[PDB]
Amino acid sequence: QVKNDEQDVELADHDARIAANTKAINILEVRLTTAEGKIVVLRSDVDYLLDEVIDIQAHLVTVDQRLDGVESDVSDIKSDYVSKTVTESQSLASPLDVKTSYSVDGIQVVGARQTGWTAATGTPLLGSFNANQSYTVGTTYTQSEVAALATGLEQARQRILALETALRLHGLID
Amino acid sequence: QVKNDEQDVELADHDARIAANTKAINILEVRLTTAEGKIVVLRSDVDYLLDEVIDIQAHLVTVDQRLDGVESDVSDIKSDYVSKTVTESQSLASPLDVKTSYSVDGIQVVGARQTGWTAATGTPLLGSFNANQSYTVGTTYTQSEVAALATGLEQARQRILALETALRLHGLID
Amino acid sequence: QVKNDEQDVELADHDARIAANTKAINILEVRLTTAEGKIVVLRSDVDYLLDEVIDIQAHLVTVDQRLDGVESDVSDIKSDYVSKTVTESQSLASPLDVKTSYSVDGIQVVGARQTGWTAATGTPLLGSFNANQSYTVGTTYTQSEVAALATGLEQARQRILALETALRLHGLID
Ligand SMILES: [Ca+2]
Ligand SMILES: [Cl-]
Repeated sequence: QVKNDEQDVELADHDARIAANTKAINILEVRLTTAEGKIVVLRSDVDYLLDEVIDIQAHLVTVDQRLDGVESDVSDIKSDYVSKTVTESQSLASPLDVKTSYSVDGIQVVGARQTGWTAATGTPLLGSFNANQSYTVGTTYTQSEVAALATGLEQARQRILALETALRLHGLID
Repeated sequence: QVKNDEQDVELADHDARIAANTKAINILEVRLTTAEGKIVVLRSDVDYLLDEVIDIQAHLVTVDQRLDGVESDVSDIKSDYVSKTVTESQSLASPLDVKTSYSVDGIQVVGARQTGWTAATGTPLLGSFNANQSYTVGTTYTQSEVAALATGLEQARQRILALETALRLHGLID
Repeated sequence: QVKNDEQDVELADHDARIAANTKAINILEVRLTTAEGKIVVLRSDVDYLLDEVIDIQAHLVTVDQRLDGVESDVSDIKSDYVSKTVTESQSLASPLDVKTSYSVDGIQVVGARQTGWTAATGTPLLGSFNANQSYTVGTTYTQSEVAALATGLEQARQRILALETALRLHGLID
């Protein structure tokens, strides 16, 4: 009989210990369930971040491409453009047209083509021209002396023609 | 009899099993504690990352605006600037002033305005001018022939005046 | 003997409950192992992301610097460049060379230097020049009248020289 109370005592002990284990298991289960939930949310956030960074890194590739493009175009303009402050002569590969005038050193040297001219006719003299030729004129009429005047006048008129033709070919006059 | 031999054996069995469960439960507690702690640190890191990515994406929005701005400015300059390498004629909506000279095909055509001129007086001859007019000069004096020289000289001088007037009006001479 | 069956009942209950806890522990172990595994993968992902944002933020500093660079260069070009659409006069600090021609208001005023000229010689007349000077020519030969004609011709020729010299110094003719 009292061998049996000793069995009753241990059964009660086991019962308390089993109940304690059950309670401990339940506490662990809930903690784990809570932890599992947080892992899912962490996974959701991290998957979001991974997708974001992929998008960010792709965007940065585009940004680098756009920067390279604009740096290249700026570089091209820098080497190709006519500057207002550069002192060394600048050359265009094209003709040039402007409004109303061309100036040198703040002073107009060339304006619009001047019209109203009738073009002179004849053969232009581009050859030797002696402007200091003195023409002898005697007390008496000498055909050769007046003929020298005639020759000299014709030379002058053909030189005028040469000058006029030069301006017309340039476009300074009509 | 064999009554209690069998119950004590099972009680000993239960005791060992309860203790085994207890030791296994405790091991789970340690592992779970470590895992819970790692979850806290991960959440801290992910929260940090979430803020970084928000900041980065805001920065990238600004970058795109700035890229838009500079690309637009470059585009406007591109269409508005005078190029040194384009072969087709370029036109300014303004007059132009340069230092010391204008050249065509690498050769100076126009320089600074030349001073020191006294303006000629008279009526410029813009009409017909025959540079090949020949002036007959005979063996003997003929009024009409010498008068033809006078007329031709007056014409020539008035044509010179017309040219000089053109140059002064352009600004090539003062 | 009335009492021992009651122990049989409780022992059976304990056996079932202990077995339930043992299995429950095993189930928790599996869940915990799964969670621990996911935590490791999460850590690898987060560690990757932590390094990524460091690289991205360094990149963004570089981007802002590059944006600063082009914005600065665009700004410099904008103030320095010759514009095709501005209406008010533009000035170059340099000489200018162009291809084939200069035009004003859509019409060519200056072309290439014209060659083939031999320089006229003499003393250029830059002084007073009266183009309306009339030369009297009488019925009979008069030296003073023809001498005045000679004087007028020399003046005309020397004025031509002055004009030609002006054109040559500009570079409009060789
Ligand atoms: Ca018993
Ligand atoms: Cl148990």
